[PDB]
Amino acid sequence: EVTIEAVPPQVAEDNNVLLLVHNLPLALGAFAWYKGNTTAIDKEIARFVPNSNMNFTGQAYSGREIIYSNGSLLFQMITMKDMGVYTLDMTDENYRRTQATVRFHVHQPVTQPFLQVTNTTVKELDSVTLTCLSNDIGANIQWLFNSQSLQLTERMTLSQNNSILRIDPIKREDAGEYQCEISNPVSVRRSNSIKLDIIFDPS
Ligand SMILES: *[C@@H]1O[C@H](CO)[C@@H](O[C@@H]2O[C@H](CO)[C@@H](O[C@@H]3O[C@H](CO)[C@@H](O)[C@H](O)[C@@H]3O)[C@H](O)[C@H]2NC(C)=O)[C@H](O)[C@H]1NC(C)=O
Ligand SMILES: *[C@@H]1O[C@H](CO)[C@@H](O)[C@H](O)[C@H]1NC(C)=O
Ligand SMILES: *[C@@H]1O[C@H](CO)[C@@H](O)[C@H](O)[C@H]1NC(C)=O
Ligand SMILES: *[C@H]1O[C@H](CO)[C@@H](O)[C@H](O)[C@H]1NC(C)=O
Repeated sequence: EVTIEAVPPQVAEDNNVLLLVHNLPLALGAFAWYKGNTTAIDKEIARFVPNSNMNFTGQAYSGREIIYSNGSLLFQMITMKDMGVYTLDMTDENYRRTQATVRFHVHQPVTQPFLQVTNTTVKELDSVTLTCLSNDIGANIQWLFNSQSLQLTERMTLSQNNSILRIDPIKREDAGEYQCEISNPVSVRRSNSIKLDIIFDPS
């Protein structure tokens, strides 16, 4: 049947996207590409017609959009505002089918963070608290230890959406360099490399 995929699904700001239309049934009278599920002329961006090949547009922006004979739509410079679901409708008088559910996501390229730790020098069974400073909201922070995934365990505690990380009680094992990392869908940027070394109080 009708399959509509968006390449790339998960788009990036000031980057392009295509509204793929797989197996688009028998050569209809024409197709229509709408925004937002509203099967209303209120939002018609494009209507291509088989039987007499021709491009007529609707009351839709068309500042950067294109419909195709395979019945598909590329979308240039998408923006947070362009985010959301889109719908295509097709018709051949005998029948008009809508079934064009297709949503994708836009993304703000990430920025570099920066840890802040108070006292690289700490005692066994004391506290530490890496905090991954970032100004970007819509986060996926990840904590790295010695350039690999911090296993995250019982004596650790982290909140404010993975921002603040607090290890306690600390133990020599923690003798290493910690780094915080921000994700978006894979448009990432790692933090500095606060090294933390340990001294223990008793002997
Ligand atoms: C519907 O018609 C459009 C015609 O443009 C088809 O979209 C186009 O599909 C190809 C897919 O490969 C895109 O080219 C790709 O380009 C990248 C970079 O050049 C390359 O790495 C890939 O190997 C590939 O060649 C093309 O950009 C894309 N969109 C546009 C706007 O041209 C679509 O495939 C057609 N539907 C079907 C079912 O074929
Ligand atoms: C309709 O076809 C023209 C060329 O005839 C093309 O340049 C234009 O982008 C198409 N309209 C849309 C909304 O894609
Ligand atoms: C780190 O903590 C120890 C506690 O023994 C203290 O002596 C030292 O002054 C602290 N360093 C800073 C920069 O606060
Ligand atoms: C959009 O409105 C329709 C009503 O026809 C509703 O059934 C549908 O759940 C809404 N959006 C999606 C993605 O289904």
